[PDB]
Amino acid sequence: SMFEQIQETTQFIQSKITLRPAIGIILGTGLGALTNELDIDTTIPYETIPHFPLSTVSGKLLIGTLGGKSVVVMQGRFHYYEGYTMQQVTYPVRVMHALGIQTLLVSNAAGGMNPTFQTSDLMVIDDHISLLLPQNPLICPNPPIFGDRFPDMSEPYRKSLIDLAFSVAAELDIPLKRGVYVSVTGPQLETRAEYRMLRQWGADAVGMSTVPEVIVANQLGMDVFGISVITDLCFPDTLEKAELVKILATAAQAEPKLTMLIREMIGRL
Amino acid sequence: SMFEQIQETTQFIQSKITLRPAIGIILGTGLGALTNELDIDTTIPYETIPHFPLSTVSGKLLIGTLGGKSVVVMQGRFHYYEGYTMQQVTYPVRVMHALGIQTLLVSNAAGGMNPTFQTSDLMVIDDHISLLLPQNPLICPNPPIFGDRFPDMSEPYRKSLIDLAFSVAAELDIPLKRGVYVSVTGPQLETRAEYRMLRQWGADAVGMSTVPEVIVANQLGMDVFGISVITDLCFPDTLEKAELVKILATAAQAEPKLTMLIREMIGRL
Amino acid sequence: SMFEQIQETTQFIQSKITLRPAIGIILGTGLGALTNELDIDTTIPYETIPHFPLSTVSGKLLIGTLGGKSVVVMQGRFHYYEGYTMQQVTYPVRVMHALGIQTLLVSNAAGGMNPTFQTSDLMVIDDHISLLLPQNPLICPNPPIFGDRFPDMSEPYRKSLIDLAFSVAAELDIPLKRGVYVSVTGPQLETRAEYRMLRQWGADAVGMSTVPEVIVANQLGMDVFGISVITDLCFPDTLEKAELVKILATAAQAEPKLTMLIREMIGRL
Ligand SMILES: Nc1ncnc2[nH]cnc12
Ligand SMILES: Nc1ncnc2[nH]cnc12
Ligand SMILES: Nc1ncnc2[nH]cnc12
Ligand SMILES: [Cl-]
Repeated sequence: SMFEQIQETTQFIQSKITLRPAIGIILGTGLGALTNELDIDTTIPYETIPHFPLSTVSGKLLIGTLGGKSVVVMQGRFHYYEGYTMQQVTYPVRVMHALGIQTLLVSNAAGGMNPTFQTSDLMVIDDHISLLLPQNPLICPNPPIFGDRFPDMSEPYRKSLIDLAFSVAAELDIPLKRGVYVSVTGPQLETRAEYRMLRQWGADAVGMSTVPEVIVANQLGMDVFGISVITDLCFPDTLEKAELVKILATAAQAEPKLTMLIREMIGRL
Repeated sequence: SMFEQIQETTQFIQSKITLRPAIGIILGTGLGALTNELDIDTTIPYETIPHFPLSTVSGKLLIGTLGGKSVVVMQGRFHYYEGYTMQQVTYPVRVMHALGIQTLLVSNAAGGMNPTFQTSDLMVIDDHISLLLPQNPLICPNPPIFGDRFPDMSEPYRKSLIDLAFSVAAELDIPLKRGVYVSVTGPQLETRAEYRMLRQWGADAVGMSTVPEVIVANQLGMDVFGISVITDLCFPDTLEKAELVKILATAAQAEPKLTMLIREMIGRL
Repeated sequence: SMFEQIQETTQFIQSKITLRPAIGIILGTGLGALTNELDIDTTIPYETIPHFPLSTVSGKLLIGTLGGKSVVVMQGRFHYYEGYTMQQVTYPVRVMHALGIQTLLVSNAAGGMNPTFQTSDLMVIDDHISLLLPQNPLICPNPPIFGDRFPDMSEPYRKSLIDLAFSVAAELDIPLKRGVYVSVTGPQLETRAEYRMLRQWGADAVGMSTVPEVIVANQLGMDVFGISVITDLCFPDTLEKAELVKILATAAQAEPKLTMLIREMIGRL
């Protein structure tokens, strides 16, 4: 079944690694610098991994040491706007679960709709809105092997990990924001009317990923921490043209702070 | 076509029954007690019915007498979160239509977002929000054999049936609420941010069913009455973990009142 | 690929035509009268066009002269509620692009939710809400041959074309409204609760088309102008039953003004 696929994937991964990570990190598009801070023990290209989706817009699974602990890092992820199903988008999370990963740190780039946000701000995700997503990764003809049929979503981002983020940030003098993330499919950016409405719904930041992974991670009983880099501002009255290159550059600008935050958080787990 | 399938299904059902019900009832998950009040003339397991979807999370069609009238009762229904298409979810409604059912009573369990609601409250559905549903049961390459191409939805829950509910409830001293139901796919429950936004949109109760059936029933010209059992409270500031067992228990608590209400309504039609 | 299909389609069209239109017009359902004002040089039934979707609820591509300029007119379009994929819905726009069309004028019928709107009003679309659409025409496994991967949507309806509309309308004494259009799938009309919520989101008019085309046109770098005929009023407190025949009749009522507006706009380009 899906269980047999996951077994095959994890068996392949276990044959390459000797570390036993209990922590996993999904790096957002344009946020690969963390891998430089990582003492890399094993590198596994996505193309070699059984049942992983082929050819992402290379993709690498890295196993090594960070903040004095064993971690697995996904460099590259699968996006719904690339034409992957939600099951493919979230397959790596199921794999991390079966590897024994208990804590998942997810980062992404997002548009800031909160008026106090500036480009390059780091925003801890304390909640999300998932209801715009057109396909749900939990819709399966059969009940789950692991977890509840109808998982509770009253705390999808674990409070202790949010508090830890803020503790570390205060200690390192990293300004840190928090708020509600809303997932859209993309790939087109949002209209002015859309930004206005999303803000009115209570969203602080909008992005094109992450939420499916967090849903699956919570259903599987993992502890999740999520963080957005604010790469562009989405104030509809003063909205200008956004450009992928500027978004990537802005993401890169914030990476040193993000890397430092994440390393020190892991160090403290 | 789909017409030929429906014929085959109804032909099979007609071969088992001798009653001529003009009233149909869809029982929500965790609300089977009504079948005890039913004088059952015929029992038809879902697994034996041509073109019905296989294996629900048994499923029975019961034909008998309730409130002095012939009725058909669906014990068990098909949910989008179980992986059925919207066409499969609503196929039983098309079948009831072709059987000659004119009045449809639909019940479900829902989360209460209206601050005056308490667990076990009965809420008459006076309107719904369907726009979060990711697939629409009316999207067909061919125009419908029965009904309008673009059906009006200014009164999806017939006023006379709502008034009747309230009349019966006052007479039996059953407290009765009313409000707007919003359908989500699930199967995960909603986040705090999601509950806040849904309430802000004007929803009173949120559930994972019913709306597709009501859309098809209205398109087919049937009279619909809908009622939710409030099984859990969804006030986002004071939200606690929900559990399937507690939701089912709460549903069961409300069933005697619901059964009494429904029997006396049917008695009065 | 999709590129080869488009080539085949355009090659077929080029073999029938001798004009070189740089302007394209998509006529909304119930708004065919513009073709009477058109000096028709070539008529191409949809059924003969390679890779066009078969059998619409005839369909014709007309090439001719209007407002002293060469134009292509789509009489008949493909709707998501008819069971076509979003790729099929927007294929004609890709074809117009490959024909060299730079300016696209799109018209439709819509329900008016702005309290100042009356039936037969013309409303220029100055922005849209696309996030209810369940499938996105840009979700492709491969990056686009033309355009950006993540197109900006800060100005999906070109300001100069909106200003031109208003200039022409003032000159011809045509009252003209403007506002935000929201796309829904249909085919059922909206409930009272839905009209209330859509208005609250900031929509002025709601319809069952157009947005997919505008997204693709903008991604392909075309200039878009959009206009709705308000065919029915959607004030939820005073909502009455809508009927397709009355909607079509109302659309027809507004056509002379719309045709005059469009001809004089094209004349001025
Ligand atoms: N404005 C935006 N909208 C959606 N996703 C984004 N990712 C980064 N910026 C974004
Ligand atoms: N809170 C809730 N959300 C969605 N569906 C439900 N069914 C019962 N309770 C529910
Ligand atoms: N009220 C309405 N809703 C959706 N689409 C429409 N097209 C015309 N009127 C409409
Ligand atoms: Cl709102």
